[PDB]
Amino acid sequence: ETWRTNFYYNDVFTWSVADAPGNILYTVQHSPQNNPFTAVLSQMYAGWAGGMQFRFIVAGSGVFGGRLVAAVIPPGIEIGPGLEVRQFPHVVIDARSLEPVTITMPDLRPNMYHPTGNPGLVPTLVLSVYNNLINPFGGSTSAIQVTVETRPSEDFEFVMIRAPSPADLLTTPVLTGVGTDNRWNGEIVGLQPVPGGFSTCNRHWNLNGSTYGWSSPRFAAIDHDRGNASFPSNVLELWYASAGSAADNPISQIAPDGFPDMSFVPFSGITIPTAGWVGFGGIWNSSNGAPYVTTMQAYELGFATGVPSNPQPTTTTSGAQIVAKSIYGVANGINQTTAGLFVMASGVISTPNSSATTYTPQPNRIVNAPGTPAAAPIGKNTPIMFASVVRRTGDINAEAGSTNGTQYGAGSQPLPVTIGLSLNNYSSALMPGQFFVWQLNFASGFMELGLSVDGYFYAGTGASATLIDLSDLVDIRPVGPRPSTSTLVYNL
Amino acid sequence: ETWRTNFYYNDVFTWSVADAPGNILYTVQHSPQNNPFTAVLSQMYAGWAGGMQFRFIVAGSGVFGGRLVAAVIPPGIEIGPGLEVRQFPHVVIDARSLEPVTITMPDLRPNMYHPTGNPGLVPTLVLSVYNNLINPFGGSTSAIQVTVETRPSEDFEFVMIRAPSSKTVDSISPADLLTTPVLTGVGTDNRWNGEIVGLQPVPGGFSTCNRHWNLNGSTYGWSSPRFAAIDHDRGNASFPGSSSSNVLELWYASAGSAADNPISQIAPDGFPDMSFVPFSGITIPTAGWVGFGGIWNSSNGAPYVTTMQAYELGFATGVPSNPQPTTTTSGAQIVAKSIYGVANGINQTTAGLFVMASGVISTPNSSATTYTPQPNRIVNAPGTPAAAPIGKNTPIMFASVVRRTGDINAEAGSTNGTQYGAGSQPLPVTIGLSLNNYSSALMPGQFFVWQLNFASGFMELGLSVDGYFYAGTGASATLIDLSDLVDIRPVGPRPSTSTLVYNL
Amino acid sequence: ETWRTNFYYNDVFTWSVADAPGNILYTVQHSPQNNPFTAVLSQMYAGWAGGMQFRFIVAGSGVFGGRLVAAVIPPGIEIGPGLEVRQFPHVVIDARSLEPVTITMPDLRPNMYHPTGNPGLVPTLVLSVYNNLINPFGGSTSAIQVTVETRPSEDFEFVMIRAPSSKT
Amino acid sequence: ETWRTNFYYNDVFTWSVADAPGNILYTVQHSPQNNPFTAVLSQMYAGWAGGMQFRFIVAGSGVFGGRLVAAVIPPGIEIGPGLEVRQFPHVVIDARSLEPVTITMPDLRPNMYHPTGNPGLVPTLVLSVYNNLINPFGGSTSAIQVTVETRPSEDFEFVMIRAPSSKT
Repeated sequence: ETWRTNFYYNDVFTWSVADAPGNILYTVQHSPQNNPFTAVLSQMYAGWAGGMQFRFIVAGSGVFGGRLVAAVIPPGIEIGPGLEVRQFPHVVIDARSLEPVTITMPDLRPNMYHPTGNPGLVPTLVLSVYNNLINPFGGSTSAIQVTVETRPSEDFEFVMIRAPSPADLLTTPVLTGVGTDNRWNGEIVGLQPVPGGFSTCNRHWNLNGSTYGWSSPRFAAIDHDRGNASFPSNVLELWYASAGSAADNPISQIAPDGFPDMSFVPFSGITIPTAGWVGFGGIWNSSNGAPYVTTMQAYELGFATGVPSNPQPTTTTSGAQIVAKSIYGVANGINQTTAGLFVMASGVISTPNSSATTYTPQPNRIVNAPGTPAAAPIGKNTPIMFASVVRRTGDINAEAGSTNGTQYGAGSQPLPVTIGLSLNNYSSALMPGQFFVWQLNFASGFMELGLSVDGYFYAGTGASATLIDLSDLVDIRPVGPRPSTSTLVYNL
Repeated sequence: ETWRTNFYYNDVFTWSVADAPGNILYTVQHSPQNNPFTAVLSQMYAGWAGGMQFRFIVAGSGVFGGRLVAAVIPPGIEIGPGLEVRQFPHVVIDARSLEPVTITMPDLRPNMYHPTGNPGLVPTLVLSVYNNLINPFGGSTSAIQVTVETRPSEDFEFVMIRAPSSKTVDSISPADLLTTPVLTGVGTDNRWNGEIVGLQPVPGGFSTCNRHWNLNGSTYGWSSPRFAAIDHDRGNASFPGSSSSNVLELWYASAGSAADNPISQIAPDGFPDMSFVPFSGITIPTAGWVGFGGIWNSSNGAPYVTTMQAYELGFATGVPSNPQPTTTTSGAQIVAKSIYGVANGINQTTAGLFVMASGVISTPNSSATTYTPQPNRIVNAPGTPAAAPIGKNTPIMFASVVRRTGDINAEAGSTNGTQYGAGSQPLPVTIGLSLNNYSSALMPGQFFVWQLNFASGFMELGLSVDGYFYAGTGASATLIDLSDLVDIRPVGPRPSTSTLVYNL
Repeated sequence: ETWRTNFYYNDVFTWSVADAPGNILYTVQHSPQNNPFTAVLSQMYAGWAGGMQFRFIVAGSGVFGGRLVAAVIPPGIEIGPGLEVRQFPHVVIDARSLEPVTITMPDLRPNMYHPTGNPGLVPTLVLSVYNNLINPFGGSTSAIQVTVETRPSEDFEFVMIRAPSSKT
Repeated sequence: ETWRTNFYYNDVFTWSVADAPGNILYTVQHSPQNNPFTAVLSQMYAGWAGGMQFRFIVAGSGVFGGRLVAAVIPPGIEIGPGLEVRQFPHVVIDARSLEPVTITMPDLRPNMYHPTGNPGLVPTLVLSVYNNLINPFGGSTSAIQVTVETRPSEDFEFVMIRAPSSKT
């Protein structure tokens, strides 16, 4: 048969210069899922038996040195850091070898066949360092790749016949111009590294399908019906309420669904706040649901403390207050003890003049509930945050590449990724301490993008801060779960 | 190999006492999709050849009478009602037989092997009546079942190996476009941007062009599949009266002036396709598209801060004289005019418009209203193909819950009422149709059918080649809920003249 | 040995006209307690291995119609309503058959032998409706009986002798 | 014959450090135009059948690292950016290999022979980046050239003869 006479690609792993001798680089249990074709045949069979052959190909060069060791471990032996692989019957893999080196994994079992449901006890293959990699020329190259291919052995067979992963979340449409961020609902057109770090809870799901925010994966109008509205022909109507009182929201009670999580910016008199979340709406009467036809205006929202007399920006939801104020004079003011609020969920940015500013929100402006994990740089990897263009009140005509500058809005995750995360559970597809890596194919280069357990995305930009343009993207290919301590490739 | 020695279940068909001699009951084309195991092996190969055996099992009794005929038809012969099956080499199946009857279908082909994507010319198996079934004892039993089992022949083989994830030529099919999350509460319609909560059949028929793509990668509208700002710079804005205080701003411009819109010049991107509802004075318009916004200066981009109000948008004609609703894009005027008093009026010959795309419906009071828009309110460009009922199948619109101005707190189930919107397609389906091309997936006159499984019962949903969705509701016009939906299973192409299944 | 050359009665079940296609009528796991004679000898042995042959007799008549399907399920597969018995290698039993239809149940096992106390993983035999029973004449009859018989295979044997009064 | 026992130059393509893994660097359809001598004899014949052998020479050096993968695609399968070349039966070409690497492309066809006018369905050969190229020394050198040579297989032959002045 043709499907058992040639080798086929199975997996690829990275060998670094910083790996001390005795470290394990690659491990795999005996199973039919290690071959593209037997993994397809396993649907129509209930058991299997026999060995498998592996072949390693080193994509090194003629100037490197160092060796690996590969051995097969019988069942019933614990695998851990203190494993003397150099004592088991093994083979030596050189860093600068040309011809591929093969090891054969016999099927050591106590039973007669392995059912596809519960395999039982099976051997294991381990690749560990024999002598660490060296590079006499120094430089910026410090890692090489190794590829693994498999082929069923002569005695492999299937016995009884029966009736017949987070890789799909990120696809080319998500980043080519169709997907949108989760904070401003705009086309994603860039990636913005954040060396300092940040944190986010609103509309940000992890891989356990649980979020610490107060919003749902959609953009819908904000509705709150118990608040204080007062004003001091043209006046600035002001609305505020106590945080942690929105009982009508089933997901969480800190704030109404869709409330922006930016710190409120104080402003009074003839002035325009800078870097503020602006939405269109007004006040309505809670008695009968009728809207007050004079307070339709461009209101600005946020989080603040000491609202009635001494407003002050804040970054914690514990004992805070929510503020909604109009940026321009309203037609007629209203003083009601109990009132409702209604504003569109897709915001814009406020700016006193027509010149653009830096991207928003800056890392210090995010308001998060207590108990949220933080995204901090690890190794050479840097967290990034997706940037999109957003209209500004200073100039509405400027949309992209205008001579007056460009305003970029930023979000933690693309919307489809968040929707997928909140729809299902991926806790079993990744263990802590490692990333899930995608590869991006540019017009004249490439780079890798990695997702952690908490839901943040990481890139190997290091101590840089320049925005990365996405107008040259072609397609995205999944790579697989890789350790979080390895530098991601950045070739641009 | 064990998988090629035993028979396995393929299909079942019914034989009725009302079938006249010469009728055809069951036809299948030679293909590896006729066996449970070759249908799986074909995923990892590129060609096949050889014959296949068929075994027929009759679930009858010893009291009935009658016979069938089975024959294999060579390639190149037209199949139809007037086919002399009994003159081809054939076998006879008895209605009261015990042992299964087996017929072998050899591989008659002009080539050497069949590529899996495109089989080419292949033979066909036809079942017909030889003598009509009879029931001497009478009674309520007037039909019997027949089951078909298949087994590969001794010469069957696959020839060429390929990657399991590879795709053959013309292998595209929109099976994955519609999926359970889309109609469970994640997807939204392409008119009101609210989650889908109902289906509203339209016996009258309708047409839609804005934000609506067919299965050929083209649309006749002016909006891209996305909600964003509605932007336009060249337009006239003026208000009546002398003292500008709590006055109504009105903005109008000639259609076909959206030069900066690349997809089309008919209207600014994202403009609704709703006919204008003229009104003046204190009167509040009924069933209109209302979006927040204002007016911005065309000289520097700064906005006139005093013009911010809840505006209403629509198509009309004769704007200066008197608004007149129209449903024709050619020779019309795009006009937006505020419904509430603005802080201070503005009089410019040239002025801009900036309105959000997430709109609401204006009502005079807290009373609810029928689903909007009505089929006579859609503004559509010339040349837009229409949707009309075919047989018992009727087009549908997707129903979502949408905010209304009269009561902006009534969401669902409220005693005040419940307002419903209507959309031609779910948004994910629109995006999927926009990205790719599905022209080589259906012949003109076929419906790709999805089967929806509710909590108690199931129905089927069909999709035409123009993007319209059809269902066989007959003459009913009631909304149907989806809070009971569980899963959706694809079915495949079907003739458009077959009535859809509505098992409720 | 005469005790392994003839079929003997095991159990009987009812097939009714109200059973739709796909419902399961009779299931049994591989065990020595499916034969009246093997159950006695199981007292003096500690393990067993081998197959068993099943024979089905239908107490029908010439006026009924309908068919059942019988198949053997390999170990490790869940048994329940969502099982396609019709896609496993099977045989067909007709409602008016005269000569009994026999299916052989091989011993699919991962171990050498099954201990008498805890057998471990064993195959299962399943009957299901393949076409629902019908009665053209109607009347007062709505169901028929089906009788099951077993016989040890040629390879069935007991492995190790143990004290008759011992406890597992 | 001398024209079917030696390799002759056909084409050349460039492999650079900016090529991501999975990128396709060279595609060619099976035709007699891929060899200098089958092209000239193609005038006086009407149809052909048989395979063709390809040989790749890498003009690299012992300092570079990286590998290419070549495979033959059956007819009727779409070629595009999302093609898993590494799952087809393939050969690997090294960036610092010295001896040339040869892969034989068989004539996979559904018909008897390929007419010279309309060849119909034919196989395709694809080179893809299997591990990206790396230069430890750095500097300006960022690409190497690969030369491709062809030779008719043993079963290559022309079937029907026609006047050289005819048009298809």
